[PDB]
Amino acid sequence: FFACYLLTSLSPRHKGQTYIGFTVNPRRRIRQHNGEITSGAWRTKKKRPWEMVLCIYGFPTNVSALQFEWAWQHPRESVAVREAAAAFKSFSGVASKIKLVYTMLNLPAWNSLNLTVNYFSSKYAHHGGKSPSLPLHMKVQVCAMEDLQYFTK
Ligand SMILES: [Ca+2]
Repeated sequence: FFACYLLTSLSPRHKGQTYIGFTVNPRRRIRQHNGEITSGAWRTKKKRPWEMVLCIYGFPTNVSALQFEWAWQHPRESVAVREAAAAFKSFSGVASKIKLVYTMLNLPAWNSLNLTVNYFSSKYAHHGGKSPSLPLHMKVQVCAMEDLQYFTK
């Protein structure tokens, strides 16, 4: 199981700030960012509580997921993403990070992969409706953390 994920902060001092990362265990990872586990969350610990908005999984290797993570975090450096990124009005906030990742899922670098977009709450799924449609073999679902965890094993 190799995933990239998106958080958003519910801290009033950082409200709406996002975090993008790579993980093999989303439940462990959100617990780390929120301090329920005391590892893995230097700096992000200060912006609690975080919500995990979504993750994308199905990458065939850790390396394939890490290539996607790096481009999502650095769309202006990525060869694959930069032309699409040159047309974006904003890179800030959940709405922009989701529009960007749906754009990425349509690029040749990733659009042949058998990927799933997992929203952890219906709260965020409408952003996908305002983003470019995904390649038709990809899956979009709303699945809470407690249910997806069994599929990560
Ligand atoms: Ca690692």
